[PDB]
This record gives sequence, C-alpha cells and structure tokens, in this order.
Amino acid sequence: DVVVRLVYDSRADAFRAAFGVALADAHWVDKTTLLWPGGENKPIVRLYYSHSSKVAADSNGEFSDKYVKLTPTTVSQQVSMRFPHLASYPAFKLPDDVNVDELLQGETVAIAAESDGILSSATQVQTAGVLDDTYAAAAEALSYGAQLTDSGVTFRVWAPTAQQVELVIYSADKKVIASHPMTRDSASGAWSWQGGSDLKGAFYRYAMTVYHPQSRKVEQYEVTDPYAHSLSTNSEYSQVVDLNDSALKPEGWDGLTMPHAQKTKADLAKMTIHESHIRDLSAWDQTVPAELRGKYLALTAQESNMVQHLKQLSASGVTHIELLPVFDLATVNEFSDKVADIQQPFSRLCEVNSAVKSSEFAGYCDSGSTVEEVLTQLKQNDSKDNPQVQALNTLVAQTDSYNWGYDPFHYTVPEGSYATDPEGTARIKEFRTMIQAIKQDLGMNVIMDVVYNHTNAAGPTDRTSVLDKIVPWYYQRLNETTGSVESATCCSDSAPEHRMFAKLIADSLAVWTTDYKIDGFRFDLMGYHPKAQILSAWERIKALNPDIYFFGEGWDSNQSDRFEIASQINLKGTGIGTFSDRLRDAVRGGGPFDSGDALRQNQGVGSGAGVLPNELTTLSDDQARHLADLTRLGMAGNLADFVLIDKDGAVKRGSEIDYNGAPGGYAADPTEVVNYVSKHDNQTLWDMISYKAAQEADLDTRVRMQAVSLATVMLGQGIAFDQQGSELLRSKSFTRDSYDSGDWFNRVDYSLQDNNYNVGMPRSSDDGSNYDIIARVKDAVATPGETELKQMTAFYQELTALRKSSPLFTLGDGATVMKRVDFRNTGADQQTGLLVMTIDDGMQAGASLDSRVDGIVVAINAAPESRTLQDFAGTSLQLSAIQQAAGDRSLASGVQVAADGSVTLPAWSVAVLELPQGESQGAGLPVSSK
Ligand SMILES: OC[C@H]1O[C@H](O[C@H]2[C@H](O)[C@@H](O)[C@@H](O[C@H]3[C@H](O)[C@@H](O)[C@@H](O)O[C@@H]3CO)O[C@@H]2CO)[C@H](O)[C@@H](O)[C@@H]1O
Ligand SMILES: OC[C@H]1O[C@H](O[C@H]2[C@H](O)[C@@H](O)[C@@H](O[C@H]3[C@H](O)[C@@H](O)[C@@H](O)O[C@@H]3CO)O[C@@H]2CO)[C@H](O)[C@@H](O)[C@@H]1O
Ligand SMILES: [Mg+2]
Ligand SMILES: [Mg+2]
Ligand SMILES: [Mg+2]
Ligand SMILES: [Mg+2]
Repeated sequence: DVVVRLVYDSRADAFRAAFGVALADAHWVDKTTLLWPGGENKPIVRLYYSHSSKVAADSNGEFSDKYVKLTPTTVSQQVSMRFPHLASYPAFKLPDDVNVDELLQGETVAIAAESDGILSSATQVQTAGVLDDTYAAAAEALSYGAQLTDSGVTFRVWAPTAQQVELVIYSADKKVIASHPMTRDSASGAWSWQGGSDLKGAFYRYAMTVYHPQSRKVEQYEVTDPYAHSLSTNSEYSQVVDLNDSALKPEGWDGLTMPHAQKTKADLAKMTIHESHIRDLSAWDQTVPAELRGKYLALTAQESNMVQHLKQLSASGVTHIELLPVFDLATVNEFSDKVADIQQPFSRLCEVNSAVKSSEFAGYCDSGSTVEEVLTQLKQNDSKDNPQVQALNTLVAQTDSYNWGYDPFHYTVPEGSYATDPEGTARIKEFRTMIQAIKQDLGMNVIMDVVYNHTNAAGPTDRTSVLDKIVPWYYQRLNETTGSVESATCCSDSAPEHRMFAKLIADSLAVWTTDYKIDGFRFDLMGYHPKAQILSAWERIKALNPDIYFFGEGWDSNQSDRFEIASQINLKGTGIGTFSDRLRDAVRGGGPFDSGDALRQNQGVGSGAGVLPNELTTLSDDQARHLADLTRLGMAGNLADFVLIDKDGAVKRGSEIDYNGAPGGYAADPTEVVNYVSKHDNQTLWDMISYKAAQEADLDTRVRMQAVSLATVMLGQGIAFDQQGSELLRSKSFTRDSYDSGDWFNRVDYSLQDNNYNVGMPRSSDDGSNYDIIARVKDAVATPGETELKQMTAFYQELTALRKSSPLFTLGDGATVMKRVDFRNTGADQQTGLLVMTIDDGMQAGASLDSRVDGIVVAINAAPESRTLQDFAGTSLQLSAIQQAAGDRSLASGVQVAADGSVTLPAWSVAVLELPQGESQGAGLPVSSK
C-alpha cells in the first residue's frame, strides 16, 4: 500500500507542521464505525495509532506509524439512535478483525490522503462511543470502589484505556506503604485488586499510566477513587470504609424513619421545602456553640436560636429541609490553617491570603481588628462610587470557608469542611448525626441538592480533575470539532449520556439513599441529563426506597440535538418534578437576567404590577392580567390540561397560556411542579420587592407584599419550595449571585435584629451594572427590624399552617385538581390583582377528603384597595379559624364576611375561607362548566 506523506530549521519543515494533526473531529463511535468529515470523498482514509508517542510524520513527510484501513460506509440505525448529532457525518468502516483494545491504549489519529498518498487533514479521535460499545455492558455488571467484604476488600476502578494501574496504599501519615499492580479484566476494562480486611481505614490512590488526548501524552499520576466513600482532609487521598460500621452511626440510626409520608401523590403534594446551607444556618448564630458554627452538628444545638426557629417552622408546616451541596465540594480548603473567616483577626487573613496582603487593605494586617469589624466600619462610606465592602469581601472570598459548593470533587463522600474533623471517617458519623437530628428532633424530611451535570475540573493537570484523569475524554461532554470540554453548565460539563457515568450517578444516589437515608434529590441543571437516564436512575433508586422523590431544574439545556433532555416539557407524566419558572416570574416580576432599570420596571403580581406602579414601569393592565393568568395556573399546579378563563375571557387550557413563547402549563400532576418565589439563585424575594415596589409602598406594605407573594406558593397545588430566611425578609444587599459572597452577604440573623439589608453594595463584577438602580431604590423605606421580622415569621407560619391543615390544598393528582379547583374574578372585567381560587369538597367532586369542610376559598388581594366579592353570597362561608385566631396579626386582619356571604378583603391581604361540613357532605363549590 501507499505511504501517506506530508521554531523550525527550514521553511520546508515549518510548512510540514502546518499539515499536521489539528482539532479532534473524528468520532470512533462503535467497534467498526468511525465518523469524520475530513475523510469525505477521499481515496485514502486510515486510522493511525501509536502506543507510546504521538502519531507523527517521520523525517521525510512519511506516516510510518501502524494504521488501519477505513472504507466508506453509511451510518447504521444503531449509531444514529445513539448519536443523532453525528448522524450527518461521513461514516467509515473498520475491518471487523481490528484489535480495538490495542488501539485504545494510546493515541489514535484519523488521517486522509489523496490517490497519490498526499495528506489533506489529520485529526484526533473521540473514543467515548467505542468505549461504551466495547466495554460498557461488561463494566456495568461490576461494582466499583474500595469494597470491604467478608473475605477482606476488593478494589475496582474502570480504566479501559489505561496502560497500567497500581493501587497505592498510604499510612495515616501519608507515607507509601505498598504499591500493587492491579489486575485488568479484558472484557470490561476494569482493574481490580483483592486483599485482606486489614486494609479497613487505609488511605489509597490509583497510580495511572494513561494517554490523555488533551496533552497527547501518556500521563503518570495518582488519582483518588471516583467511587470514594471516605477521604482524607481536602480530598487528597481516598479511604477504605464500610459505611455499615456501627462506629460510623449515631445511636438508633438503623431505625430512623422518614417523618413525612411520600408514598402517594397526595402525600407528595404536602411537601413544603426550606432550602438551606450549612453556613447560612449557623455561621452567625452566637447561640450555637462556637466550635459547631458552620458545621453539620450545629443542627444538634437544640437550645440555639437557629434550631428553635427551625423547630417552630416544622411545627407550623415546613416539612422538608433541602441542603445545598453537602457532597464533597472543591472550593473550600479543608485544611483549617489555610482558611480565614470574617470572625477571625485580620492578621490571620493576611497570613493566609497574599491578595489581601498586597491590596489597599494591607494596613489592616497589624491592626487588632477582626475582618468582620473592618467590614463593619467600611459600611458607613460604602456606596456606588466607593464599593469598599465588596472590594474587601471579594478578597476574603478566596480563602474563607464559604461557598454554595456547586463544585463537585467527589460525588459520594460528605463535604469535609462542614465536619469538626475533616481527616478520615469522622465526617460520616457527624453527617448522619445531622440527618438524624433533622428527621427525629426537627421532624422534617431531607432533600439533597446533587450536581451530576458537571465536574469541578477536567484535563490531566488540575488537582480536582478526577474522572477525566482516569478515563480521559469519556466522562465529560466535548465539542464535536475541537474535543474541548464544554462549559455550558458553568464548569466542566459531564456526559450522563455515557453508560458508565450514568452508572456512577445511580450508584452514588444508591449510597445517599441507603447509607445516608436521604428522602429526595434535587438535580442541578437536570436538563443536561437525558430523560432516559434520570428515569433509569429513578427506577433503580425506587428499588431501594420506594418513596424516594426526584426533582430538578428542567430548563432547556440546548442538548436536544444529542438526546431527549430531562426538561419540564419532556418529563410530563413521569412523576419527576421540575421547578416552575411560570408562577415564579409572574409573582416576582421580570426574570433572572434582568439588569439596570428593568429590575425596577418589571413589577410582579406580588409587587403591584398594574395596581401600584412605580415611577419607571410601563406595564399595561393587559400585561398585569397575563401575569395573574400564569399565577392562577400555577396555583392550580401548572397543569397542561387545566381549563381556566384567561384575561380576555377566553377558555384556555394551561398549555395555551403563553410563558415567553412557551406553553405555560406543562405538567400532568401538580406533584411534577415545584412552585417558588425565592431560591438561593438570583435576588431574594425581599430584594426583588425593594427593586420593584412603588416609592409610596411603606415598610408594612412591603412585608405584606412578601407574604402575599409567598401565599401564591404556599396555598397552591404545586409542591411548595422556598429559600431559607424568606420568613425573615432575608436580604443579600441586592446580590444576585451570592455563591462566593461569604458570610457577610449571605447572613441570616436568627436573633432577629435585621434582615441583612443595606450592608454594602454587592459584588461589582456581576452587579456593578445595577449600582445605579440600587442607589435609587435602596433607601426608600427603613430596614426591617425585630418587629417586622416577627410579623413576617407569623405571616409565614400562618400560610404553612393553612397548607398543612387540609388535604384540599394538596390534591396530588392532576385529574383531581381538574375536578375540584376553579377560579373566580377572571376575564376582562376582573379586579386586577385579586386571585380567588376555589377547591371543591362537595358531592359533585366525589368523596369528602376533609370531614371539617365542604369547600375552601383562597383569596389573595395583591392590591392597595379593599375588594368585595359577591361570588359566595347565600353560602355559609366562614373565615378559617387559624386566621381568626391570629387576630390583627393575621394576613386576614380586617377581612369581613357579611351575613349574606359577601366577603371584603383589605389591601395586601390573604384570606382562606371554608364551607363548614354538617351531618352529610354538602353541595360545596362545584367547578364551573366551560
Ligand atoms: O469558578 C467556577 C464557576 O464559578 C461560578 O459558577 C457558579 C455560579 O455562579 C453559581 O451561581 C452556581 O451556579 C449553579 C446554580 O446555583 C444552581 O442552582 C444551578 O443552576 O446550577 C448552577 C451551576 O451549577 O455555581 C456555579 C459553580 O460554582 C462562575 O459563575 C463560573 O463562571 C465559574 O466557572
Ligand atoms: O450555570 C451558571 C449560572 O448559574 C446561575 O444561573 C441560573 C439561573 O440563576 C437560574 O434561574 C436558571 O436560569 C433559568 C431560568 O430560571 C429559566 O426561566 C429559563 O430561562 O432558563 C434559565 C436557564 O437557561 O439557571 C441558570 C443556570 O444555572 C447563576 O445565577 C448564573 O450567574 C451562573 O452563570
Ligand atoms: Mg471538600
Ligand atoms: Mg469562598
Ligand atoms: Mg452541542
Ligand atoms: Mg368535606
């Protein structure tokens, strides 16, 4: 056959380098199929390979490395189904005798040439597809990690391209005590090593010898176990652990039960979530013991303000705590001597942070002040023209203990910095002690926020690249042309469409479910996962805990060209929940990406769109009433098929109500919809109201706007979700994206002195464009103090208590919602901002689900006027006893129910009314025919 042929010492030589290997747009997708544009209509197409070096031209423009001949072919059905985004690529066939194993041990390069054997293009090869086709089924059948057995221990790691893998065993002091070559299984490409039970507690890493296509070199490095279940401090070494060991469990752990049922849809619909962060809970609470502040174990401090506050929220109807990342994140240093927090001396900050020591704040190094004391004194002269609080805090953020933690280092070990001792197994028992305290002592279920859509890093060099060091280019999603790891998620996008990463996800969830007794999972950026993968994971976890609940962010991920995505639209009818942005934006106003004056112009139902305009808005009545349509639809569970009367009087199904061009209603059951008006992401509800409220809306009115906004969630049929501290009017001083804004901007004050509003301009890098609008709105009214915080907590607990009190609020099943739930004050003659929902328990609905009532009315008067309703004239309607008992502290203070059944609501009020049930089920509130 032909010889494919082509600072330098000749032009001739530099000229040859220009025709070399470029990009990575060839895809080896199965054993015998290669997809590559560069080979179309070319008489010579070959896959060259080199075990130990780069496929390169020799001295006189010759490609001498071993090659395999490729013949043109057409894509198979199987290939097009697996990789639809590649189905248009020119296909090429490999001989069916090719030793795939041999080629995958090193570099492979696709090379094309003309009839005379002259080179046109040469590119690197993406091999994830052939890896799955060759090894995945065999590898899926095995179990991974350091697995203690009755016989001893079996280590296993999947590394189908590695040339060598050794198991390195370390002493407690991190000295090498053994290095064992592992045994490669040819069918699966897994490597294993079996030893005795004496390895319990040992530290270990895998020493890899593996080609990495990013560097094009056979790399040698030690990597922690992607299936690690225990770690040394800062995740440097994995550790052999038996999670079933009683020494790693609090007393009574094996009998720990879920306090709230999750079996039926009606059970699930009661879910009322408090989204919390380990430091946000306790970092500021002086009544938590100092050594437990910012720790899992703070939840055991029963006498603390924070724990007593959570206990009261639970008693009032908050049912679930959702924890921001408590798997092992990368972005906090777990070595305490490398960290400085704001409660500590400025001198400590300077010793750990060279950016501070070289900054304008260096003069504070030998002061006697703490960092917090310095930040406090910086407040008085802080402004848009001198944003000095955030200037210092941005430096503090580099070396503090604070991060949301959407930065996965190891998926199946607890985070170490939240433990009192991050070295070894201690964090496991502390984490479980926290879970037990939440369930047993606080009476709430636990949801974990999980982040399988990306890794913290990829490539052969980064400290936190684990998966992409062990099986390069497999676990990350790559650009089809360049082979670069995509970053659409924020970071290093993962590839849950690949079989062994799907397996890693499911195996990880199994540990959190069985070993840590987690009750549900919130999937970060779930739209980057295939629908089929999320559903497969759910099927596997339901075998372990039949009542587990999955939900996540089902936003469009722009991955639909590669697979059917796990989105709001596509998950309809599956029982997987998604956050709904429909009611969220209708009630808050605007959207997450608004900036500048739009933050004020875009009022929501909760901040007086239409009815109480500010000086900048141009919102029309029609627009306001459209937001109310989205809000009503969301209060009915955001169902695709729910029938309502829209702002123009037209009969519309939920899918026909527009949300920014998309069908508004998307769900089959309300348990597929998670409603919210505040979350860790974007501005807090209070900060949104502060951006949007008319100047004449006083402080007490703004507190009621907060409660009215939350009422649309708490009294709706969707699952209810809220940010920790909404009940305390929580502010982040206008910070939109506070993931690294530290204790200062994320403070929640459980001593009830203030809501953390007006503590300095937020981070300039992301909110600087908002400084002008912030300065204009910030000082309109006073900052909330103890009086307003206590009043808001009472409003909040009134709402959750109402939701908890009757199964009519939480019907669960979509057909049941359609049979029972209706709205009044609809159409072109509605009173703007008055939301009136009815829930039938009468004879036409079916059985009485609530023996105390024949029906419920929810009236939310999001308006500065009193409103009168005649819709229930002649009925026996009564204001709920829960609200009557709150007197002038109720959201229903001043509501009048006249003798004739007419109801008058004051401005910015919420009333829950009921038809008392007598001897037999009554007529109720039948849904109107449409
Ligand atoms: O340096 C890593 C990464 O840091 C920053 O990204 C962070 C986002 O700013 C932060 O909001 C958070 O984003 C997650 C959302 O909170 C979560 O609810 C969901 O939507 O997923 C988001 C991604 O996980 O965390 C990310 C990562 O820490 C920064 O913006 C990036 O540019 C930077 O690369
Ligand atoms: O991923 C990095 C990104 O994280 C955070 O952005 C998140 C938004 O905060 C969050 O609201 C969500 O945005 C979605 C909208 O809510 C939804 O209505 C629709 O428009 O889709 C959006 C996603 O395309 O998710 C994003 C992405 O995580 C963080 O705030 C950003 O600063 C950061 O860059
Ligand atoms: Mg960590
Ligand atoms: Mg930080
Ligand atoms: Mg793409
Ligand atoms: Mg009844």
